[PDB]
Order: sequence, then C-alpha cells, then structure tokens
Amino acid sequence: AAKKHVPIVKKRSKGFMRHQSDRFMRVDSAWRKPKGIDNRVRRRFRGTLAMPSIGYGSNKKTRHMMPSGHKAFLVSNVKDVELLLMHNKTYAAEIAHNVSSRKRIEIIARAKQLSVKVTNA
RNA sequence: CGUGAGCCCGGGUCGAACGGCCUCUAGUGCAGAUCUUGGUGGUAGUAGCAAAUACUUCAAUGAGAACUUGAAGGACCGAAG
Ligand SMILES: [Mg+2]
Ligand SMILES: [Mg+2]
Ligand SMILES: [Mg+2]
Ligand SMILES: [Mg+2]
Ligand SMILES: [Mg+2]
Ligand SMILES: [Mg+2]
Ligand SMILES: [Mg+2]
Ligand SMILES: [Mg+2]
Repeated sequence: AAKKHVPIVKKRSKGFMRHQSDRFMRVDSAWRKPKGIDNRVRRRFRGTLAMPSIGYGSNKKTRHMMPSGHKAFLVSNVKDVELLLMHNKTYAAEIAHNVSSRKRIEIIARAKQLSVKVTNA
C-alpha cells in the first residue's frame, strides 16, 4: 500500500497556541489572532510566539497524507468501505466511533478482502 | 490531519438519542464592559472573641461538665436597684 510519493516534509511540527493561554485558565489553547493595539505577538517582536500564515502550508502532493502515505476516509458501513475498492493505494479506511462492536468486525472483515488499510483496527 | 478556526480516532465514565452532505433560517462564536447571576480562593487557622470588680471546693446527673443541679465558702446590684 501507499503507492509512491515525495518525502513528507512538515515545515512546522508543533502548532500554534493562543497568546497567554498558559497563564490564564479562561483563555483556551486554540489559536486566536492578537488584535490588540500594543500586542507584542501581533507586532512580531523577537522572542515571542509565531503567528499562522501561508508559507507554513504543506506540499500539495503530500498535504493530507498520514505518515504511511494514505489519506483518511471516515467509514461507518460495509457499503461505505467498498467505495475505496479502487483507491486502496491512496485512501485508508477509518472506522468512525458510534459503530457497534459487531459492525466493526464486519468492516474489518470486508476491508481485509479489499486489501484496504484500516487505521483503527 | 489542517498554516489556522477546527476535524477525526484510541482508552475511561454514561444510559437514549444523534450525525454527514446540498439548500433555507437565526435570539449563531467572548478575556475584559468598577459587565450580570451562581460558585470558589489567597489573605488565614489570621484579625479577633479584652466595658458592666469574681469566682472556688465537694457530690449527683451524664459518653462527655468553667458556664447543669444541690450544699458550703467568697462577692456584686445597694431601694432614681
Ligand atoms: Mg432512561
Ligand atoms: Mg446574542
Ligand atoms: Mg459563553
Ligand atoms: Mg467569561
Ligand atoms: Mg469584575
Ligand atoms: Mg489570634
Ligand atoms: Mg476588643
Ligand atoms: Mg422616686
């Protein structure tokens, strides 16, 4: 599986956290752009957090590829996993939650016949 | 996984509903407003519990007695009490 691709180079493997999200408990860790008039992060002072922008974008050839080389497709049926019959070299099944224990077995059983990778077997 | 808002999965709890996609709709996104309501801290076992002179012994009750009771002693209000 995972036919062939250029090496998956990630320009930044960390992520962006909100300014002062570590000091205050009311401030979530999800990124929000600092819009204050005196904010040091927004003014890009040396030694502060970085802001998300294009330029950190991933290569288009490897944009949504997991490290194996597949792209994740959410599957919740035996009929849904059969959509990847022709794309088993580029897409990998990912059994969503809410799928009962019995239906999970059938999806694993069928995706094995199709030689489709399952990311949460 | 995505530059990002976010999305997805595994593990634990739980017990009755829920989601994707295309359109339509809105009381639709919070860190502040000496914001509103509710809850909780440090301070902190901290400030303090110091006016009106004052209590002590024995016994009983009782799981437990300085401020319950009886007896004895010592005091105060001192009749515009
Ligand atoms: Mg019920
Ligand atoms: Mg509103
Ligand atoms: Mg809110
Ligand atoms: Mg708030
Ligand atoms: Mg306030
Ligand atoms: Mg004290
Ligand atoms: Mg005092
Ligand atoms: Mg008189």
